[PDB]
Amino acid sequence: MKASRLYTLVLVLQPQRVLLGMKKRGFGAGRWNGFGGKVQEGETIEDGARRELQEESGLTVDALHKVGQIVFEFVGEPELMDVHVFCTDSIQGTPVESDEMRPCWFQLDQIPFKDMWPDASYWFPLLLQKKKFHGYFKFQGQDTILDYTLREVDTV
Ligand code: NA
Repeated sequence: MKASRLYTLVLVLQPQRVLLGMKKRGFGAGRWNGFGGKVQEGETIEDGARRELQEESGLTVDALHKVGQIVFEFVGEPELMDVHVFCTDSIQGTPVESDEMRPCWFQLDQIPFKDMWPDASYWFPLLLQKKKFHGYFKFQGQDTILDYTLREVDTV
Protein backbone atom coordinates (compact mmCIF):
# COMPACT_ATOMS: atom_id res chain seq x y z
CA MET A 1 0.00 0.00 0.00
CA LYS A 2 1.01 3.60 -0.65
CA ALA A 3 1.42 6.63 1.54
CA SER A 4 -0.56 9.79 0.78
CA ARG A 5 0.19 13.49 1.08
CA LEU A 6 -2.55 15.98 1.98
CA TYR A 7 -3.52 18.73 -0.45
CA THR A 8 -6.44 21.14 -0.66
CA LEU A 9 -8.41 22.44 -3.61
CA VAL A 10 -10.82 25.39 -3.38
CA LEU A 11 -13.54 26.31 -5.88
CA VAL A 12 -15.03 29.78 -5.55
CA LEU A 13 -18.46 28.90 -6.95
CA GLN A 14 -21.05 31.67 -7.30
CA PRO A 15 -24.56 31.35 -8.78
CA GLN A 16 -23.46 32.10 -12.36
CA ARG A 17 -19.67 31.85 -12.40
CA VAL A 18 -16.67 30.06 -10.94
CA LEU A 19 -13.20 31.41 -10.23
CA LEU A 20 -10.31 29.32 -11.57
CA GLY A 21 -6.59 29.95 -11.65
CA MET A 22 -4.21 29.28 -14.50
CA LYS A 23 -0.89 27.85 -13.40
CA LYS A 24 1.68 30.24 -14.84
CA ARG A 25 5.16 28.70 -14.61
CA GLY A 26 7.05 25.45 -14.30
CA PHE A 27 5.87 21.99 -15.19
CA GLY A 28 2.10 21.84 -15.56
CA ALA A 29 1.74 25.47 -16.63
CA GLY A 30 -1.23 26.23 -18.84
CA ARG A 31 -3.96 24.36 -16.95
CA TRP A 32 -6.89 25.95 -15.07
CA ASN A 33 -7.67 24.65 -11.59
CA GLY A 34 -9.04 25.57 -8.22
CA PHE A 35 -6.68 27.12 -5.68
CA GLY A 36 -4.78 24.94 -3.26
CA GLY A 37 -1.64 23.18 -2.23
CA LYS A 38 -0.05 21.06 0.46
CA VAL A 39 -1.47 21.06 3.97
CA GLN A 40 1.11 22.07 6.57
CA GLU A 41 1.85 20.64 10.00
CA GLY A 42 -0.66 21.52 12.71
CA GLU A 43 -3.27 23.32 10.60
CA THR A 44 -6.63 21.76 9.93
CA ILE A 45 -7.35 20.82 6.34
CA GLU A 46 -9.93 23.62 6.17
CA ASP A 47 -7.42 26.15 7.47
CA GLY A 48 -4.85 24.96 4.95
CA ALA A 49 -7.44 25.45 2.23
CA ARG A 50 -8.19 28.99 3.42
CA ARG A 51 -4.45 29.76 3.52
CA GLU A 52 -3.82 28.48 -0.01
CA LEU A 53 -6.82 30.39 -1.35
CA GLN A 54 -5.37 33.61 0.05
CA GLU A 55 -1.83 32.93 -1.19
CA GLU A 56 -2.85 31.95 -4.72
CA SER A 57 -5.89 34.15 -5.37
CA GLY A 58 -5.68 36.98 -2.82
CA LEU A 59 -9.13 36.15 -1.44
CA THR A 60 -9.48 35.92 2.35
CA VAL A 61 -12.51 33.91 3.49
CA ASP A 62 -13.67 33.03 7.00
CA ALA A 63 -15.12 29.61 6.19
CA LEU A 64 -15.28 26.98 3.49
CA HIS A 65 -17.53 23.96 3.03
CA LYS A 66 -16.06 20.58 2.22
CA VAL A 67 -17.58 19.08 -0.91
CA GLY A 68 -15.36 16.18 -1.91
CA GLN A 69 -12.17 14.20 -1.71
CA ILE A 70 -10.12 13.01 -4.66
CA VAL A 71 -7.14 10.65 -4.53
CA PHE A 72 -4.68 10.93 -7.41
CA GLU A 73 -2.17 8.28 -8.36
CA PHE A 74 0.49 8.90 -11.02
CA VAL A 75 2.36 6.13 -12.81
CA GLY A 76 5.93 6.10 -11.46
CA GLU A 77 5.06 8.09 -8.31
CA PRO A 78 4.59 5.90 -5.20
CA GLU A 79 3.02 8.74 -3.17
CA LEU A 80 -0.71 9.38 -3.61
CA MET A 81 -2.20 12.87 -3.55
CA ASP A 82 -5.11 13.05 -1.12
CA VAL A 83 -6.96 16.19 -2.23
CA HIS A 84 -9.67 17.67 -0.03
CA VAL A 85 -12.03 19.78 -2.09
CA PHE A 86 -13.86 22.82 -0.71
CA CYS A 87 -16.18 25.53 -1.96
CA THR A 88 -16.30 29.07 -0.61
CA ASP A 89 -19.22 30.22 1.54
CA SER A 90 -18.99 33.87 0.42
CA ILE A 91 -16.24 36.19 -0.74
CA GLN A 92 -15.67 39.87 -0.06
CA GLY A 93 -12.61 41.00 -2.04
CA THR A 94 -11.13 40.79 -5.57
CA PRO A 95 -8.83 38.08 -6.91
CA VAL A 96 -5.25 39.07 -7.71
CA GLU A 97 -2.65 37.50 -9.96
CA SER A 98 0.25 35.91 -8.08
CA ASP A 99 3.48 35.38 -10.03
CA GLU A 100 2.44 31.71 -10.22
CA MET A 101 -1.35 31.78 -10.76
CA ARG A 102 -3.69 34.00 -12.77
CA PRO A 103 -7.28 33.97 -11.47
CA CYS A 104 -10.12 34.32 -13.96
CA TRP A 105 -13.91 34.10 -13.72
CA PHE A 106 -15.78 31.71 -16.03
CA GLN A 107 -19.52 31.65 -16.60
CA LEU A 108 -21.10 28.30 -15.70
CA ASP A 109 -21.97 27.61 -19.36
CA GLN A 110 -18.31 28.20 -20.30
CA ILE A 111 -16.46 25.94 -17.88
CA PRO A 112 -13.05 25.49 -19.62
CA PHE A 113 -12.94 21.70 -19.34
CA LYS A 114 -10.54 21.21 -22.26
CA ASP A 115 -7.94 23.34 -20.43
CA MET A 116 -8.59 21.77 -17.00
CA TRP A 117 -7.36 18.57 -15.43
CA PRO A 118 -9.12 15.65 -17.19
CA ASP A 119 -10.58 14.40 -13.90
CA ALA A 120 -12.50 17.68 -13.44
CA SER A 121 -14.83 16.71 -16.27
CA TYR A 122 -16.08 13.92 -13.97
CA TRP A 123 -16.39 15.53 -10.54
CA PHE A 124 -16.99 19.19 -11.32
CA PRO A 125 -20.54 18.47 -12.60
CA LEU A 126 -21.32 16.96 -9.19
CA LEU A 127 -19.88 20.04 -7.52
CA LEU A 128 -22.11 22.24 -9.70
CA GLN A 129 -25.19 20.26 -8.62
CA LYS A 130 -24.24 20.83 -4.95
CA LYS A 131 -23.54 17.13 -4.47
CA LYS A 132 -20.66 15.67 -2.44
CA PHE A 133 -18.27 13.11 -3.87
CA HIS A 134 -15.31 10.78 -3.47
CA GLY A 135 -13.07 10.15 -6.45
CA TYR A 136 -9.89 8.32 -7.38
CA PHE A 137 -7.92 8.83 -10.60
CA LYS A 138 -4.83 7.04 -11.87
CA PHE A 139 -2.90 9.03 -14.45
CA GLN A 140 -0.19 8.23 -16.96
CA GLY A 141 1.49 11.61 -17.10
CA GLN A 142 -0.71 14.70 -17.04
CA ASP A 143 -3.29 13.81 -19.68
CA THR A 144 -4.27 10.13 -19.64
CA ILE A 145 -6.55 8.44 -17.11
CA LEU A 146 -5.89 4.68 -16.83
CA ASP A 147 -8.41 3.95 -14.08
CA TYR A 148 -10.81 5.99 -11.99
CA THR A 149 -13.73 5.74 -9.60
CA LEU A 150 -16.29 8.39 -8.73
CA ARG A 151 -19.16 8.19 -6.29
CA GLU A 152 -21.66 10.61 -4.90
CA VAL A 153 -21.66 10.46 -1.10
CA ASP A 154 -23.86 11.92 1.60
CA THR A 155 -20.91 12.69 3.90
CA VAL A 156 -17.43 13.54 2.66
NA1 NA B 1 -0.61 25.40 -5.38
